[PDB]
Amino acid sequence: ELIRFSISIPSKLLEKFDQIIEEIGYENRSEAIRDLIRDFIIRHEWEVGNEEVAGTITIVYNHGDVVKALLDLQHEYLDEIISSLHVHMDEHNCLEVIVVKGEAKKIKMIADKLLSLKGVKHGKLVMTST
Amino acid sequence: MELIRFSISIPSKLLEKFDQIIEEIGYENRSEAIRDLIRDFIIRHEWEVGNEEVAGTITIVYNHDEGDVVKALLDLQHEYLDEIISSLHVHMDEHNCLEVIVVKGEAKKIKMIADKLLSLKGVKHGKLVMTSTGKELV
Amino acid sequence: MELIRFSISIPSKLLEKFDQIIEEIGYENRSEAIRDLIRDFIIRHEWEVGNEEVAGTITIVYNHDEGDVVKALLDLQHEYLDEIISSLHVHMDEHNCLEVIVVKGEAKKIKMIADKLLSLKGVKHGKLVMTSTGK
Amino acid sequence: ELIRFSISIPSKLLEKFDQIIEEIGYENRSEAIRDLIRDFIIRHEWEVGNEEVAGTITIVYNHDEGDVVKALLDLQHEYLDEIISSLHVHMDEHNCLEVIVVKGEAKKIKMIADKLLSLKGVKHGKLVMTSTGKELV
Ligand SMILES: [Cl-]
Ligand SMILES: [Cl-]
Ligand SMILES: [Mg+2]
Ligand SMILES: [Mg+2]
Repeated sequence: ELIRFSISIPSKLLEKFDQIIEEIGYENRSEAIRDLIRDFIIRHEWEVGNEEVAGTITIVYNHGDVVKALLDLQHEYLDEIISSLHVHMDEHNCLEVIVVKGEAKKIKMIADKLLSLKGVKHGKLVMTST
Repeated sequence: MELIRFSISIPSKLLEKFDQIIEEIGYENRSEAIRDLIRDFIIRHEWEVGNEEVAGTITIVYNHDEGDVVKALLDLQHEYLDEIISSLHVHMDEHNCLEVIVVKGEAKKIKMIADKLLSLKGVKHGKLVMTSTGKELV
Repeated sequence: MELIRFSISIPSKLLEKFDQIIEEIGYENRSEAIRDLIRDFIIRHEWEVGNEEVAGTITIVYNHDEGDVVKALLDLQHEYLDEIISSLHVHMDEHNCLEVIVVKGEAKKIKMIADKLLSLKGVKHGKLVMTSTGK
Repeated sequence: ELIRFSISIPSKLLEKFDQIIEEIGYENRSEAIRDLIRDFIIRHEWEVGNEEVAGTITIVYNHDEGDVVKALLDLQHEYLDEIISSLHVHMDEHNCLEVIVVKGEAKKIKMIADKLLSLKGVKHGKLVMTSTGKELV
């Protein structure tokens, strides 16, 4: 069954979108958005409920105060955090990949704590139900 | 700016599962959620065609008995020697393995690395997360 | 300080260069220099005395094009995933790959795992940096 | 081609040495010291010839004491070329393990390691490297 409903997107965005998807080969906006929605579901299902999940927390930030804050938080979740990889990107940007495994609820907690940390510009999760 | 309204047709079953997740994520409504999906979609397509200078990570969770992800990676480490900065591997449990690689380079090549690694059989989940200058992270 | 005098046999070439270096560095004699070498050696291998908990790393160098050394390595690591926390793959050249394995566990088990890894064919070298946890 | 010579070593060290020698598997002192001398020569040569090397710096430390976190950031700035990446692992209440992937000139890699290791809070640590894969010291 198909459900029709309205949606409002900033004009400039809709134009780029319409252009991109016609090129790609989509028949219309709905076909293109159903695909975006299928991937979104696949990327975030892990959040529904509280099962054990594993994955990575990628974050970008720049330099000390935050670097010690990230460490201390890695100490708090000794059980869910396996290890973290730090790569010095450029001059005002550092890359941190944090490997985690545990109850989705604690992972969501660690995440919120990282993203809402002074110095952390962004953060993305690639997480899946183990 | 200017918010434009338009219709969409989506399978009910897909819409239900969608509503439940944006719910849990804390999205205001479907429009706000769909807007983000669209914006990220565009931002990645643009970095692609524009072959922008991106940095990031490629996460792969795969089946130990099925996937030969590591071998695949070691091969690529020679072609894209400049792109692949660091590789981390983790045996999570009896079935799941996690391979995360840090890449830096031109979007087209980096997307090439992702495409390959993600197509390997044995992969359960995986994604390329890249930024250009720390302004976006998709 | 009870000094014990004993003799050892070392190939001339090695000893010649050793004497040259020792002189430069500013050592007075071979005994002094060898004592230092023996001191660092004890520190690096103490963790093997007994069977307490240790943590540290196993660094190996191997040719991934040789047979299925990669699948063998991965299988052995998967088997001991309780002691293997994480691994880093560092590319050297088209054939040579350097991997560093982070581990934690009873010294005895770690020795066992390391012996296996180094025993694999395709693995050229291996080195361990270990220390007991706590103090 | 063997040269035989006499050496003077303090008694307690010799005991701990023989003790380590037995556990490890060496047949005799000569065979063990030969390996120590050879490894020493390989590291020294790489340094004076400031040759190119790849390797790792493993450091186990007390995160409640050491400034490691800081010393690393600082070093990750002056030598952002030789330092490829860093793996951090919180093992237990106290103990922290840091593994730094390095690649560059021996003298600089050596400086980086010496600075990080001579540090406070560091229980144990070592720079493990190879030039072309024929030797791992
Ligand atoms: Cl960006
Ligand atoms: Cl070498
Ligand atoms: Mg949330
Ligand atoms: Mg043995």
